[PDB]
Amino acid sequence: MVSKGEELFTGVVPILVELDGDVNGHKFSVSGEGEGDATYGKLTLKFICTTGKLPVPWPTLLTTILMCFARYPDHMKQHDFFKSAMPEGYVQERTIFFKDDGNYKTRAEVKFEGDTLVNRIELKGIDFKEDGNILGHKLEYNHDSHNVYIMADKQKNGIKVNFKIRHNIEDGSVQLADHYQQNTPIGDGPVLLPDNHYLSYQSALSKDPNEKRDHMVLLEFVTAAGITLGMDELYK
Repeated sequence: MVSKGEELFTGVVPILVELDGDVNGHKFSVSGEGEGDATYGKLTLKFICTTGKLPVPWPTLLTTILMCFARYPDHMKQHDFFKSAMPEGYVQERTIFFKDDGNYKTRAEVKFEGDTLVNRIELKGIDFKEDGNILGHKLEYNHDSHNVYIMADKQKNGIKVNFKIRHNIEDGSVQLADHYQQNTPIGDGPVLLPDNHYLSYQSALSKDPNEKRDHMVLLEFVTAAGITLGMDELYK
């Protein structure tokens, strides 16, 4: 018996992910599994495209396929909406706009199913260019660090999250992916509505040398941080 959602995260927690996607009419499914440890801010995951070849590059789906595993420092624990919503979970919705290309729209439920944290997702991608960086597979197999900005959404009893991912293209250029995100509790009980803050993300993408299916091995590190007010030198 636990009083607060955060109590469910003192140790290692198994994770399952299941994603059904449809990008420019190309349908696919991805199944993932691994574990997360919020005391360390770590998630380790392996994803398989169970339907065959993935029609888009793995890094484009990375953000879509569990912010509840963030390490929030002691002095910020009152701002952890994600764990507070557990075990009932939250809905996580995004639109992702790839600059000069198509967009993904996603809806996910992240909740406990028995002892396991499960992220179930639907994704629809439309308006992609056949010879663009996404359908043309021109992205590098990496995903650089990014700080994602979170503000409370009082009326929805949830949060809004905006950030812009800079995907690396093989020719040295960047493909921008503007993310607009919202999270709302599934349950009706009180959740923590956070002051504005960041989650700092890192991602490391690899391959399993014994795996012949289309797949991605993913390690994430995520830690919460506060904000500093930037000042132009003029004002210092």
